[PDB]
Amino acid sequence: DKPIFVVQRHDARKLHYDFRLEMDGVLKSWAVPKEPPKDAGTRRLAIETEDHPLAYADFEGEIPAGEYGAGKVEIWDRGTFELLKREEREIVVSLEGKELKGIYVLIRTKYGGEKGWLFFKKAS
Ligand SMILES: [Cl-]
Ligand SMILES: [Mn+2]
Repeated sequence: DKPIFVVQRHDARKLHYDFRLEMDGVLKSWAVPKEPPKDAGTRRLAIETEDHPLAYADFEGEIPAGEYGAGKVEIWDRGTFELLKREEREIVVSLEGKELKGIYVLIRTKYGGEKGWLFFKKAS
């Protein structure tokens, strides 16, 4: 399922992937510099970005220069998810997409400034 998740390939300064989870009516968002991992074993960096409105889960097209989020946007994956766990430094979700299926984990590093998240698919 009911809440949704979206992955948008964002062609901006660099090519990266925005990973978004519907929480509390908005899309909590992370920039991932590589494709979200389809299989366990691989860890990605995920950088928290600003919330996006829910309707953004449907957006595919180009954001004009000078805007936050400027660049080319394409839907890479889309689905629903079940939230298994959520705490200040940890999020565990079961994803139901076409590329991403199964349990995924976000853990906010305690190290360092604003702190990034370790992003991976559970070995399950
Ligand atoms: Cl990475
Ligand atoms: Mn982005």
